[PDB]
Amino acid sequence: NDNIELVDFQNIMFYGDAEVGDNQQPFTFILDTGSANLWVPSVKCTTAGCLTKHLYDSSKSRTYEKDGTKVEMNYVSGTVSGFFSKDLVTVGNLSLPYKFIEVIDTNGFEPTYTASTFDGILGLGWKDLSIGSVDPIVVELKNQNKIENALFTFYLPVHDKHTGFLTIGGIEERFYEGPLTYEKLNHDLYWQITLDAHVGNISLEKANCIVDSGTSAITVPTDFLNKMLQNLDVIKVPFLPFYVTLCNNSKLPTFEFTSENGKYTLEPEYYLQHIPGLCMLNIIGLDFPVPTFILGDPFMRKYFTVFDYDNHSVGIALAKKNL
Amino acid sequence: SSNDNIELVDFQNIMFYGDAEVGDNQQPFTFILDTGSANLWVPSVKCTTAGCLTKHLYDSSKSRTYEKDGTKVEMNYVSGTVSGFFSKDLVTVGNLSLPYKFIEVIDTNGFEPTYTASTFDGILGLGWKDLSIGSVDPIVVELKNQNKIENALFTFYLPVHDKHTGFLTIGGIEERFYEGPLTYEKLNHDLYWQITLDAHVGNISLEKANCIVDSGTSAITVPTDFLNKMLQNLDVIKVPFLPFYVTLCNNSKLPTFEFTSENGKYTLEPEYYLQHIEDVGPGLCMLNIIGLDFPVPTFILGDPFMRKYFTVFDYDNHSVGIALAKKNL
Amino acid sequence: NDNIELVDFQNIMFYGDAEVGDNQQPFTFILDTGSANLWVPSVKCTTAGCLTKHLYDSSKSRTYEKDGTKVEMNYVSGTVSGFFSKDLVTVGNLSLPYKFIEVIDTNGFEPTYTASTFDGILGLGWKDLSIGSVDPIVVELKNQNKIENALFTFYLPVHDKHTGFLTIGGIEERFYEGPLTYEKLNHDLYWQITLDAHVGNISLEKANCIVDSGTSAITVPTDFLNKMLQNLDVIKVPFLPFYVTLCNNSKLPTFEFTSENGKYTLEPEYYLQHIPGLCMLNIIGLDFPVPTFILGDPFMRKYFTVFDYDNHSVGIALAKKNL
Amino acid sequence: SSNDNIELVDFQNIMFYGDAEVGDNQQPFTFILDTGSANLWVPSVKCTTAGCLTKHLYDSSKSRTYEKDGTKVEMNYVSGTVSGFFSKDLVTVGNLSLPYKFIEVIDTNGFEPTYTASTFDGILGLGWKDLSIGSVDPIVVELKNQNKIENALFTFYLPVHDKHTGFLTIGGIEERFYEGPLTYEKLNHDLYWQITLDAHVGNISLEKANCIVDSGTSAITVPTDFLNKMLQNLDVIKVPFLPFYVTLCNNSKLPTFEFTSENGKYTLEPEYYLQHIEDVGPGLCMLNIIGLDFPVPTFILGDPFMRKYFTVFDYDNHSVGIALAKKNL
Ligand SMILES: CCCN(CCC)C(=O)c1cc(C(=O)N[C@@H](Cc2ccccc2)[C@H](O)CNC(C)(C)c2cccc(OC)c2)cc(N2CCCCS2(=O)=O)c1
Ligand SMILES: CCCN(CCC)C(=O)c1cc(C(=O)N[C@@H](Cc2ccccc2)[C@H](O)CNC(C)(C)c2cccc(OC)c2)cc(N2CCCCS2(=O)=O)c1
Ligand SMILES: CCCN(CCC)C(=O)c1cc(C(=O)N[C@@H](Cc2ccccc2)[C@H](O)CNC(C)(C)c2cccc(OC)c2)cc(N2CCCCS2(=O)=O)c1
Ligand SMILES: CCCN(CCC)C(=O)c1cc(C(=O)N[C@@H](Cc2ccccc2)[C@H](O)CNC(C)(C)c2cccc(OC)c2)cc(N2CCCCS2(=O)=O)c1
Repeated sequence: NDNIELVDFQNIMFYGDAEVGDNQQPFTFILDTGSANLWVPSVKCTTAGCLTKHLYDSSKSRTYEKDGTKVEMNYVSGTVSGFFSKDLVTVGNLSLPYKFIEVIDTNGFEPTYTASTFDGILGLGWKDLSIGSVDPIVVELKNQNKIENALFTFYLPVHDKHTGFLTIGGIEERFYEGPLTYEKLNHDLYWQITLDAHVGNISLEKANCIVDSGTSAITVPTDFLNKMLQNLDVIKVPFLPFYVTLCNNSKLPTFEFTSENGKYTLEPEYYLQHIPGLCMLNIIGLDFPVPTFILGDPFMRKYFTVFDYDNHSVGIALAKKNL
Repeated sequence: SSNDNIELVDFQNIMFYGDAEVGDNQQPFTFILDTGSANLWVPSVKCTTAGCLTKHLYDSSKSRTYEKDGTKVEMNYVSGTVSGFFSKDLVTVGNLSLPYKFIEVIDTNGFEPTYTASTFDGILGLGWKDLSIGSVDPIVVELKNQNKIENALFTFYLPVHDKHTGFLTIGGIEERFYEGPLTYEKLNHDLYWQITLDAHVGNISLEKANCIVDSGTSAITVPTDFLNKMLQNLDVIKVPFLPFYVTLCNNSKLPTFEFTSENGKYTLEPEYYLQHIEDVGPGLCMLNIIGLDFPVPTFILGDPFMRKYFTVFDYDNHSVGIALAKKNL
Repeated sequence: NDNIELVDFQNIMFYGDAEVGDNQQPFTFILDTGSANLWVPSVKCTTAGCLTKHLYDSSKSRTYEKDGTKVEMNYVSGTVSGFFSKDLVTVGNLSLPYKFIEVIDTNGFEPTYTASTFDGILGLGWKDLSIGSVDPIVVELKNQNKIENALFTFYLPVHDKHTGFLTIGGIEERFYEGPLTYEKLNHDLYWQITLDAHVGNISLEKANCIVDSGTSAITVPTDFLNKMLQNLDVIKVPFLPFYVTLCNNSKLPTFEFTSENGKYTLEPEYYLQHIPGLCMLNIIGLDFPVPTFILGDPFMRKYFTVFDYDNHSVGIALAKKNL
Repeated sequence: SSNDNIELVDFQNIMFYGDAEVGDNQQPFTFILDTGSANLWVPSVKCTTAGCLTKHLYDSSKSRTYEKDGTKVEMNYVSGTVSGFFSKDLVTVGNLSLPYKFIEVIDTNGFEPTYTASTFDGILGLGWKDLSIGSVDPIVVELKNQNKIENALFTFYLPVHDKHTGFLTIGGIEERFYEGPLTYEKLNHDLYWQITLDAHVGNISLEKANCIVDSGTSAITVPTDFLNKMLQNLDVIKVPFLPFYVTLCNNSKLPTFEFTSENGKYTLEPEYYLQHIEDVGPGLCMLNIIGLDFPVPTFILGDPFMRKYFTVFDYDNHSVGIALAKKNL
């Protein structure tokens, strides 16, 4: 299959490379199941941040198709803006002409953008999540008969153990062990499924759970989070929504998430980030109209995940500890 | 059959507020009345922040109908975040009252300087249930479910600075507040008060746009490409680094928005979307229009539209009615 | 003597009232020995922040003298700008015509300004510290023969025990006990004196020590601070220059400051701010070209202080625990 | 008697840099050479930040002349903060070298986005000892104390975009770099390179102003009242909310600064203080002038002044010499 290497950056985040243009101009991406647009910064971007990145030049590519529709993308960390373009996009060994955003202004995305090592973002969500009604890249590959199955998988890197892969088009056995259970999407928007959630006696039945590679935390309803952390020797840190603890804290809880078909757990080792024997919890309280858990990178580090557009499902199995 | 009229007070021809009460001792608060959200909150007497010191505060200990809940909750708005916990008590809007679940806010430090600088105490959402944190049935729906009104509908007649005052009306439609036809547009989703309209600014067209009627926003938002095209050669200027557009207040070349359905036509002339900014420049105006892109191309028809048009929000028929607001009450 | 009451605000800060104009328009001030200008917001200020404050109107005062020179004041927390004016300023029972800054713009001082309960700042430093070469108010009172001694004293409030006072013109016995030792200023700029500083075996000889009522911390050279906190069970909090600990931490150190004439100590109880049994340290690391300690509110809470312009000195004694 | 000339490279006719080395293996770095500060720092190989990944880094383990110190220190600049610790090693500036104390920087996250977006690795201060953190004797003073040069002085001949390159010179004055008289102004304090001059812009006068010559600032700063008066009726506009002033690049009504002492006269015409901002507007310029008030009324004579005037910084005679820079080297 088409494997894109996922490269750990100092155990903080992971990135993958892909190319744009028939001259294959190289970019580093966040590979984000929580979004659904592809963007790269343009040679026509002149902001401070752009001068530090790899840039796209439409003039150097023969397969460029103009669109020019203005567009702005909004993220938690800020906004980028520019215009739609179309060109050849190569992800590992596969390429296809594809619509994307050429970014001209990054000043509303700072300091994040200058302070990070990615050039752009490559969304892997569903069509209805995208600005511009862009068919997802994996769907388009399948439509243009370049892969048989419109699915992709994540096997995340683990610092100083092993690298990761985004695989497009088939499921490799080498990445997981135990049973692979598929959970049906509750909406074709995010990769969002319905699970019962428990920590000890704290529970939330039929929680909406979003599998988001673009987020390095588990997000939890604020009342659930408040209940789960009391009497634990975790310290809320003032002026910020973060929590610290002793790395060796034996009181720390395990999330359990269950469907009729599978049971998934996330122990403290997957959500603790070492920072003097002290660790931050990669868990954040967030309320939405549908009580939701965002199962970000800490969950995906434990569990290999399969994202299947043909079956409208997320497949979850234990990731193999080594490759 | 008995309309409940809540008077609306203008603020700097920009925003409007209305008052309602919480508790069986009718503790008074000034609210943003917001069709763009679906929670009610008030600041608590347990809120110690500097901002809360300037506000009317809710004291549950003074109300015999208070029912503790205590579920923690944090509300996220564009202007910031407030957090607290759920409570239940009598909520009074004009002459109608009911036991209702709301958020008692204890921290407002993530909502400054907005909150201290504003004259409201809280927000009262008037959207649909699926927009609410905590799955709270909207007040007007709950009033109808409790048999306190016949029709689950409300209307907005917005105040106009120096001209007339405004009303929120629950339970029926006052003919005195509109002229010309009243046309109803079916909701495309029961979430925002969101309808489907074709949008045109002369030359530039966007068919089947999603249009959200949002009383809690003082602007019109438009897709960024549509905005860029509409301003092309207009004697308007983008202030550098900022999302804002300025022009002489006397500019005679500004466009009219036109929105159409199969049943109706609605226009918004420059006079409804210009904001005087004399502080910045003699004869200068800000275009109160912001570009914003969503997965479905969307216009947010905020206060500027609602100051022109009387609006009817009908939960039983899942629709929005639109009619020219009476220029003199 | 002229006593201005110092009113505790939720054990976070203290403020005092004074008036401007012959109609005595009332303001709440930060009373700041670390600065040397008086400003108030003007009725001509139209920014968001000003609408929430008490404002000055020159038109309503018969003793107003125009100046109109533009000026901007810069603080750590941001900037305010406006223009010089002259009018009657009343501090307790004394008034005098005095030059001050009318503030027209507060947008560079936000969110601090809107989020606080003061209207303006009343500086109590030396002439060379002031923008505009303004003679300090206490010096001017003495020059215009309204007090005999150009000195003032601080006795700070203690939450839920007792209120505070700024006294102008004489030293009240009721405020202190033990010996009052005067330390000569090393420069007529800040109220800055030379002390040897020790924590355990960590020392800095002839440190510059600035007595600053406008600051709620002790600031310490960064290397001294790093040495003093190691092996203490204090947790540096990520992304911010703050430290937390258990309120009952018995390992916490005591600052000692010595001159040839006096010895001053500051125990953990004076620098711990309660915030779940957890306390923040009111201590911040800061390096200057002259190795400096800023003895802010935590020091002034323990020690009554006398600021004497005639003798160029700071007098320090134990503050009485109750009034 | 042997001048040490370090070549200076221009950046966007805005800033300039020069290279020097640290370690007895001459590890190379690009520096801001800053008469407005008095510390040398370089980023360490132990710096793991994203910004440091783009820079030349200092590896003490590769230098035989490295001497550990390890005193922690944090430097505060207007653009932010860097922190690390003191170290001592061979520092090489052109052909002169000496063992010298400097800061090895381990964290630059409080100095972003400035630092990653810039092409420098570190800063090399050229002010007086009392301006330094840690009481470090300035490099040029230390060179003279070690008998490596005869005169503790240095000069700046700034590069000019598309015209000529620049030099920092240590130890003597090159006649080729200036024309017209060279006039020396006595320092008013041994801290910045600060001199006393009368300032005039036609009508507007400020006597005995403190003038700081500051190579590390790309602007001229002026007292805010003086700035407000000088711009009065000029066809210049303040961009709203911002501290910035714009004008047509062709404006023929812009003023000349004049500074005078009893011995000399120095002027700065519009062409030295305008910055083209074509990105914002065709034919548009930014006035590279900022208002700033200090306890003594002060002008900071940054790069724009130094691009016009050759400057001599003399530690032995406590003075600054000023002469028109040669327009063609
Ligand atoms: C060590 C790396 C840290 N980065 C922070 C970078 C600013 C993150 O892990 C991160 C990335 C994102 C993010 O927007 N991710 C989107 C992808 C992305 C990544 C970097 C820059 C821009 C955008 C992703 O598309 C968001 N997915 C959805 C929409 C599901 C999401 C996630 C979390 C909260 C949401 O609503 C507020 C929405 C969000 C977070 N947050 C959750 C935990 C702390 C609060 S937060 O900032 O809202 C964190
Ligand atoms: C009310 C009068 C003054 N305020 C300024 C507030 C700082 C506004 O006009 C205002 C209120 C809101 C708001 O969130 N409104 C929500 C209600 C509200 C009002 C005041 C304070 C907090 C909250 C309202 O519920 C938002 N409705 C939805 C969710 C439909 C909305 C509107 C606009 C943009 C959205 O998403 C990007 C979402 C948003 C704006 N903006 C429009 C103009 C610039 C972009 S913006 O910041 O997003 C403006
Ligand atoms: C709970 C109240 C917290 N407030 C923060 C309000 C922003 C303070 O205690 C405070 C007030 C000031 C301040 O500027 N004080 C000046 C007076 C003032 C007070 C409020 C608003 C504006 C101005 C005072 O004039 C500063 N004195 C000097 C110049 C000696 C000073 C003190 C500390 C650090 C300095 O250099 C960076 C300089 C400075 C601090 N800081 C020291 C500890 C944390 C870092 S800091 O922000 O630089 C803290
Ligand atoms: C070098 C080319 C680009 N940089 C932009 C940096 C973000 C500048 O032109 C620059 C560098 C500095 C700076 O701190 N310069 C110090 C050296 C430096 C240079 C780059 C990065 C960090 C540090 C220099 O040592 C400052 N000298 C003194 C202390 C005399 C100074 C200058 C100006 C204002 C001061 O106090 C308010 C103090 C200051 C400025 N400003 C002038 C224009 C707007 C106001 S400002 O922000 O204060 C500009």
